[PDB]
Amino acid sequence: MHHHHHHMEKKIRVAINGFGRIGRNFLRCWHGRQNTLLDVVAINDSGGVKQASHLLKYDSTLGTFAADVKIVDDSHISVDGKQIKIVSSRDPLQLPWKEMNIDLVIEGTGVFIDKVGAGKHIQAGASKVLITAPAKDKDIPTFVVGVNEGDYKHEYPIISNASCTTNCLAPFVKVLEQKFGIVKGTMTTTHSYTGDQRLLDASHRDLRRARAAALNIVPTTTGAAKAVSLVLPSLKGKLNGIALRVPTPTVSVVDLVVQVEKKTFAEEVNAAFREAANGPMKGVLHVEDAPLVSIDFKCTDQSTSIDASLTMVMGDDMVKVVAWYDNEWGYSQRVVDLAEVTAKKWVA
Amino acid sequence: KKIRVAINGFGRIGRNFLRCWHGRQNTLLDVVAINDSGGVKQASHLLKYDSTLGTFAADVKIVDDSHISVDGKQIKIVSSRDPLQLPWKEMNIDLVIEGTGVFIDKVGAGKHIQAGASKVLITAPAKDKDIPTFVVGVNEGDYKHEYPIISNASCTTNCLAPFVKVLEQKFGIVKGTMTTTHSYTGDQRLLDASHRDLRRARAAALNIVPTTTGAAKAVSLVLPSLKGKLNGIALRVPTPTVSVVDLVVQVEKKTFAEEVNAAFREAANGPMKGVLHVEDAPLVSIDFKCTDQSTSIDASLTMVMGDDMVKVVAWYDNEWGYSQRVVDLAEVTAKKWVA
Amino acid sequence: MHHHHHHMEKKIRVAINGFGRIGRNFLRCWHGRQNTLLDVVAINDSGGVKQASHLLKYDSTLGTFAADVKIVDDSHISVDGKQIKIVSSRDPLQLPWKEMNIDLVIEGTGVFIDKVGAGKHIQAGASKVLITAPAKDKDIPTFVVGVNEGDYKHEYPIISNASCTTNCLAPFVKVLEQKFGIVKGTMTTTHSYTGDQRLLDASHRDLRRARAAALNIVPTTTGAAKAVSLVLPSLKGKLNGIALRVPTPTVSVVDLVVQVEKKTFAEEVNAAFREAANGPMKGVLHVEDAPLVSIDFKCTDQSTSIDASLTMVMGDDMVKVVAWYDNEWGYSQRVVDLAEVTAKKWVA
Amino acid sequence: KKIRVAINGFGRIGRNFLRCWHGRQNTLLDVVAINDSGGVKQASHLLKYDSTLGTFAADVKIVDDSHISVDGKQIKIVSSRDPLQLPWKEMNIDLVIEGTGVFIDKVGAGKHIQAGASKVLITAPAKDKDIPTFVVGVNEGDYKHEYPIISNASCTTNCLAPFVKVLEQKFGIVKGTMTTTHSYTGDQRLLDASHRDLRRARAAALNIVPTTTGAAKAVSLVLPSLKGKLNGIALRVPTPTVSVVDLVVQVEKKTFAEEVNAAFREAANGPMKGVLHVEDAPLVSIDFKCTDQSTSIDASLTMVMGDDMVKVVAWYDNEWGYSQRVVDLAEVTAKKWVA
Ligand SMILES: NC(=O)C1=CN([C@@H]2O[C@H](COP(=O)(O)OP(=O)(O)OC[C@H]3O[C@@H](n4cnc5c(N)ncnc54)[C@H](OP(=O)(O)O)[C@@H]3O)[C@@H](O)[C@H]2O)C=CC1
Ligand SMILES: NC(=O)C1=CN([C@@H]2O[C@H](COP(=O)(O)OP(=O)(O)OC[C@H]3O[C@@H](n4cnc5c(N)ncnc54)[C@H](OP(=O)(O)O)[C@@H]3O)[C@@H](O)[C@H]2O)C=CC1
Ligand SMILES: NC(=O)C1=CN([C@@H]2O[C@H](COP(=O)(O)OP(=O)(O)OC[C@H]3O[C@@H](n4cnc5c(N)ncnc54)[C@H](OP(=O)(O)O)[C@@H]3O)[C@@H](O)[C@H]2O)C=CC1
Ligand SMILES: NC(=O)C1=CN([C@@H]2O[C@H](COP(=O)(O)OP(=O)(O)OC[C@H]3O[C@@H](n4cnc5c(N)ncnc54)[C@H](OP(=O)(O)O)[C@@H]3O)[C@@H](O)[C@H]2O)C=CC1
Repeated sequence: MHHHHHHMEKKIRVAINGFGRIGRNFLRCWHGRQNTLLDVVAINDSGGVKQASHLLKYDSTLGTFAADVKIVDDSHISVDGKQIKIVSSRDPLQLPWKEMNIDLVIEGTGVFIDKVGAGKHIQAGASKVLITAPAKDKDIPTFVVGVNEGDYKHEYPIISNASCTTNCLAPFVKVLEQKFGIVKGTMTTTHSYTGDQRLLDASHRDLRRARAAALNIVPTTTGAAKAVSLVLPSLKGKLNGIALRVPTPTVSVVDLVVQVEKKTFAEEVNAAFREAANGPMKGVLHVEDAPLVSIDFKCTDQSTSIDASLTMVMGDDMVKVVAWYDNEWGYSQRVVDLAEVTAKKWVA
Repeated sequence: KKIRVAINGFGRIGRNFLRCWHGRQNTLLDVVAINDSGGVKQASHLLKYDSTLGTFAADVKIVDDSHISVDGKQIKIVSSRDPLQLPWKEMNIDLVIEGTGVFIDKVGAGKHIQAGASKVLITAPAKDKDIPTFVVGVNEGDYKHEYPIISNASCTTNCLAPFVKVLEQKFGIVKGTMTTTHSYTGDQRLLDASHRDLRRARAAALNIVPTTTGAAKAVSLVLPSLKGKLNGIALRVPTPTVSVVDLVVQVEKKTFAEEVNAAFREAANGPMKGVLHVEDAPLVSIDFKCTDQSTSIDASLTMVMGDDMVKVVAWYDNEWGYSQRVVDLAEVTAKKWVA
Repeated sequence: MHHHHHHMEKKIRVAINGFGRIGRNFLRCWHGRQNTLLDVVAINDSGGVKQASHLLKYDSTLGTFAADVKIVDDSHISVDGKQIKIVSSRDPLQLPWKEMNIDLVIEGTGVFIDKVGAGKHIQAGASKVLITAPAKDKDIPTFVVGVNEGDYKHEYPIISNASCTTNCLAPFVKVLEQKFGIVKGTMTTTHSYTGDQRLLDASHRDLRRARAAALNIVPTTTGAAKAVSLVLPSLKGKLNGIALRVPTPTVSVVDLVVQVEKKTFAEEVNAAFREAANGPMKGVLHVEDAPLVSIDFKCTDQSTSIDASLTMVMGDDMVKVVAWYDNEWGYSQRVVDLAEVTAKKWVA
Repeated sequence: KKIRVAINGFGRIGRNFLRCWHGRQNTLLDVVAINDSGGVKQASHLLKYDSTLGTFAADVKIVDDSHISVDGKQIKIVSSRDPLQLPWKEMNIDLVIEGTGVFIDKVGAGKHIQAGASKVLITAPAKDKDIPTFVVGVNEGDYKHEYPIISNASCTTNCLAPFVKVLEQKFGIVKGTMTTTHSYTGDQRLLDASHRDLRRARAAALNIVPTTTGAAKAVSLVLPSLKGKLNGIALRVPTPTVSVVDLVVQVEKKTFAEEVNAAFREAANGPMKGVLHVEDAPLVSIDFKCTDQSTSIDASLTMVMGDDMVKVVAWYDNEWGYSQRVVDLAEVTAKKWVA
């Protein structure tokens, strides 16, 4: 009944450093949101407007972008008329983030993942950096939306959104820990290949990731099960696992085997997941009842799809859970989500 | 002294079996007949040329309308969908290798004996429970000549049972679960199409495809102390051969990875030599193609959590390694042959 | 200025026999049309409502159907509330087409492709059969939309929509013949694998199609270049070719080399194609100027996409043209189109 | 009598070259040095284990921090991105096999001679026109010891030139076009990523990928009568090795398929024995893996339209068959070695 303006949440100015699989999935995820607090104003692409526009528009995994993608001039593209600056520097110290008034950098290079490296963006003028990967520094806080994003504070200048596998695992591990308690467990992710692997046998520090990715099942170490304890500290020292990279281009599946404290059975485990999916983890955790295969989970927005018919309990307290995740697109929706959290908590 | 063998079902396992047999230094098996509905043209061609085994180095020829020859040795080719119609009495067949995936129960496999064979070796789990099952390196000393129909189990049970036997002896298994990440097989569809299993209906080279497995339960057929202790699942993936078992077990004796691996090495160097291998190099699936062992423990992947949760990862060539076990089990029947 | 009703074009009652790749692509193509003269009332699926609904909804090539797919009862599914009968007979003589008042059968089995076999549907009660494949009988008329569908007559009870490759070739061959004249030519299609090939080396009358399809380049004979003369009779005896099946699941590309009568150059050839694309072959023939790869042509509605930068002319009169086609989806749009022609010409 | 060889670039061609050389009965080549930036660990491992060639049967060992051994024969491993820094004077290197794809022009390849080598053989088309190009079976009799830098052309030109030589001799080529349906190579990306060529940027195992080829024009370097007569394109497809050339030519002499094939058989049985093969069996790409010839005409695919339009389809293992030609051309330099 009073004289007032309308509430304005402020949009933060975002730059994407590294316009790779995750950088380009992030842009399409953002562009498809009905409402956003993010204004993407800059992209660092070594190939300039030609490469940025082409690889944004045409995608072997996602299909052709329905949006109108145009080259505006020699340093701008537009997406449905919204212009975005293209910069091209390998050294973040050289990026114009002070001049462009950048609030948040999405670090999707896989290169600047510790405080010194990501901090170069802040030295260059940005206020905050969100690393799309596990941090290389123990003191960089890590967040998984659906698990611990309420512990985010505006006063963290550098943050990590963890790995795709940790974003799959941690929501349903949180449910297991809440309902049944975890003693210890192991995980194997059967994971699509990524650009870190080689197309044909070739140079790599990892002699297994050196091997032809579309021809092989390729074991590789993973920090993702240990990393769950960065977001669920009660799980410190309780989980470990491995990865098997296989000849698919996206979608992965986690197989977790945990010993729980409370004796249970498969229907009760699934009921705990369904309760979470319908409530506090809606949009992050899904329980799938149809008999599907990996490609059915392409471009799904949730972090975790429990394959309900595969849930198994052995000897009362050994619980096996199988969960699908689109390691590109679902993970990128979580990057958008965590960037939106930083916008919501931005301090005046 | 040698026994006369017919192969029924000249598919992936039937053809791997012939090439495995042909490469043996010494054998008590005389392969004399192959039932292939494509006749000499198809049998000769797919024996010689193989997308995963490569070209057979033997000279493969079409002799006449019902014989091929392999390095000069003639094999009769027959073509009947009905085993009752096969000439096994005429040809004095001792042993039928059942590689069709169809005649896997006691009535079905028994048709070969009705047609005149003496014994049938099913290259698969049997459907009914009174057909004895054997895994070479685990319980083949329990085979008896009086068994007219026997099973060599599945590829996954042949990989699992040898190293589960070691774990049970050394540490004691309380319970466990397994996943096999498994190459696609001919039961799955190339593009989405009719299948009684709606996941196996889906394009095999495009997908990770979950499917049931009987292999964790089947271990208890050859290792009775494992009754009720294991369960698991398969994930079929877009590779054409070589598979990998990931087993997680709770054990009685608290342990650590090096000690688990040491138990496997003792077995690989002794009583399971040739069946169980421990691999120390950092390899990938294709490196285990055409390996003769049933199981290759990937040593650097062994993990122990909380003292008594043991994770073991083991590779197996589900075509070639399994078919070497089929040859081995058939050789056992020859050694114990009486009548 | 007079008392009148509105014009009513009649919808023909359609049954799909063989709910395979082409049968299911046909249903989705039809369902996505803004306006149609086709009412799909029956599907013959050996697996009943469970298999028909599941494989309609979930598709490894097309992705998940956005439409609401439900099992209504033991012999009906619904798509966005529209109910469709599921029948399951291997012998078309046994299908209930008289009882269901079927106008047109889409024959997508690959089995009933000559007059006796397709004619079993007419004996069963249908009025017309459209074979989604080359006919096995020389006297069954063949049509390619964009080429000769004006020669269709209601009085043909059995018709063929030719093969996917002939639907790619014939529109742009028609342009070449019109503008430059064809002396003779050869073609190779580099073609996705199909369900006729084997997953691992296994039984087949064709010893090359016996071989593992996702591991190999697989030569196979093709009638598709000769078949162009069924729709363009001036080309009788002038074309032949081969197929190479490769490890992709859909989209194919035709490489045609023709000797022409009129001396020409690449830009002039492409200009003839662009004139056709913009005019009489709009929606059937497309000229693509971007540097794309096979998966960019997935789910494209045209029959033919000329890769303009690959057009080459050697020695004045040897013309090489490269054209992309989605052998499942584009072909199925042409099946819908040819069925719509039969509806338009239906005689009162 | 033997010449001392260094391999610069231990990639697919560098490693195929070593295995091809090692399998020769007789050789005038002594491979003494390999430049691999991953050192002995990487060079030994990727030489032993290979996703398309399979495991090397030779004993491969790490001797010390700068030597491996292959069946006991030691090879020095060096690691410099800059050829000027390589120890070729110290090691008395005669011939460098340039397998990097980088030092393919006269300045770049010349750095190995500046560093002390006498001769460089580029395993690729050269970038500038005064580097002589040779295809074994076509023009290697034109090689001269006085040429310090030579090219062995591309895999596609090695497949094309031998049978184009036969067509030109027997029928006369007026003009023609070619497409190669070619396995992916390491220049392409695994998933969509940066590339100067926006089609080679795209996921290689998911796509048919058009790309330019110099091979049809390059035939005129080794066969001057072909100047200006051919053009063509490549389609990269999701297979890891083996490729196929489809050539369509207008010829002078009217002919028919059996006569074209007969010309190829005459050449395969005579002056191109070992380089050109004519295949009569109905095979697929994997059957031509690890074949030693440069070209396998698929006889049943030869087609003649309108009397003078000839279509020929020829298979080639773009890794192994090409590397056997690299070995052959290096052996020619050894036979003609003076100083
Ligand atoms: N793919 C996945 O499934 C997931 C990946 N991640 C993580 O996301 C990050 C990126 O992975 P992904 O997108 O797959 O890899 P890509 O290789 O596709 O993307 C990496 C991008 O960074 C660019 N880049 C590299 N170095 C620099 C530099 N110095 N300056 C500017 N741009 C640079 C590359 O371009 P150029 O070619 O110009 O170097 C490329 O565009 C990694 O940390 C990865 O671990 C996280 C979750 C899931
Ligand atoms: N592939 C693997 O990894 C393993 C498979 N197995 C088991 O081995 C068996 C065969 O498997 P695989 O070789 O992969 O399958 P394939 O489909 O390759 O071989 C099956 C063979 O049986 C033939 N066949 C089918 N029905 C009949 C019949 N009525 N009379 C005669 N021949 C017939 C088929 O020929 P046609 O085309 O003429 O029907 C084909 O040659 C199955 O039981 C399978 O579970 C066991 C371990 C591993
Ligand atoms: N795929 C392609 O790219 C193109 C294919 N075509 C043509 O379309 C036709 C179908 O090809 P495609 O869809 O790929 O093959 P599919 O194998 O996917 O579909 C064949 C369908 O017919 C069913 N079927 C077979 N026999 C019978 C029968 N007696 N009664 C009822 N249903 C039956 C099969 O089901 P079941 O498993 O129950 O037998 C299956 O659903 C073929 O003629 C093909 O040449 C044309 C253009 C392009
Ligand atoms: N593969 C094929 O089918 C054929 C390829 N070729 C030609 O052969 C050459 C190599 O091709 P391929 O073997 O496929 O490619 P690879 O990428 O497999 O091998 C290239 C090798 O060169 C090394 N290398 C690159 N730069 C340097 C450098 N500055 N100093 C030292 N080593 C270096 C790479 O190691 P690092 O990772 O350390 O850079 C890698 O080992 C190219 O010219 C190609 O066109 C010819 C015929 C056929």
